[PDB]
Amino acid sequence: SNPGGSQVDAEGNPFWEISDKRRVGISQFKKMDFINIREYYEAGGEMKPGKKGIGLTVDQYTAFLKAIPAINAELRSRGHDIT
Amino acid sequence: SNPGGSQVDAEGNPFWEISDKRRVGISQFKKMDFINIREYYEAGGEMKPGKKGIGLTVDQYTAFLKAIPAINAELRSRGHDI
Amino acid sequence: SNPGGSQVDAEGNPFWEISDKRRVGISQFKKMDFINIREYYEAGGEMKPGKKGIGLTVDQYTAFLKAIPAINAELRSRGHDI
Amino acid sequence: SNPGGSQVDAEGNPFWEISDKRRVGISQFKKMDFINIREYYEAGGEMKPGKKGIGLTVDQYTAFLKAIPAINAELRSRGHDIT
DNA sequence: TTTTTTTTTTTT
DNA sequence: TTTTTTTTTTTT
Repeated sequence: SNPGGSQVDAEGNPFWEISDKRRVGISQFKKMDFINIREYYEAGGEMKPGKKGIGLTVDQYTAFLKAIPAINAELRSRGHDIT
Repeated sequence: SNPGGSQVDAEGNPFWEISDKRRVGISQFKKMDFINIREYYEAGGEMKPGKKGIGLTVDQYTAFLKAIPAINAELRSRGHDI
Repeated sequence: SNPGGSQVDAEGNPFWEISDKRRVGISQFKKMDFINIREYYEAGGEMKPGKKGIGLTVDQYTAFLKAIPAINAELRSRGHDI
Repeated sequence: SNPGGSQVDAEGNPFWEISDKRRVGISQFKKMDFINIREYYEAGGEMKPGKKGIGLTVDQYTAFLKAIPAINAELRSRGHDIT
């Protein structure tokens, strides 16, 4: 357990796992923050970012948050349990 | 404005804009639902799904849902307003 | 008979029957051509692609072409007429 | 080199490679011969047949041979060099 | 739970 | 070369 904190990748950046091979993480690049949702692969004893994924600006991410309730309603309509 | 609503493409699939050319959409492939967050591009007067993006299974989407408070908290720590 | 010809499905894609419910077809996916050798099944009065089968890239198909004489020779050795 | 012969899998059956992970091979099962075109995977120091693939009867295979000239013409029409 | 590969591999 | 996963994994 580790309440409050998180995992950190080899670049020093926090990430949360969404599958065994997929991460959401926050990275700073050219002085802006990006919310990266990406596939990772293992090579040379290290986990590296793969080419399948996307990096959202904070505004893009904020717009994504705004859509979540509607997205959830659609998924439930299709028979999934979203809470 | 259209709060709580959505858009639908010609394929009948729902989507929500998160930027000028980026969408998060839901569609069915191999009888599974996928939540795609993806860049779109123009071609022949049509917007088409591009190479940059990712398609989440429902389980992966819900895992992402669980991480949101911690993501939000980190962003606020880096000085953004969520 | 239709020697040298083919069939076409509603999608506009060519195919050749190799049994009552098996086909080898050609179609485009991700802007590549695939040669699928695959079992088909009925649904709503339509024949649909099933789970059993395989889709070869063109390179894989040509590799298979190269193996044919050796495959044929083995089958003849097992008593079949090719 | 090995002119005349072939590779043989752990079950004693001849096979020819069509990609790094895909084989065509001939197997006898319930006293009939099958031409198997299949994905293989590595597990426990052995290559095993995967679930993506298909096993043709000799008649099915023979019917496939009959289609080859037309298949080739179609591929060339789509810009590929088949010889 | 009935189609479609391999190689390479972040960030508006 | 502009969408869609993971787990398990032969043979009419």
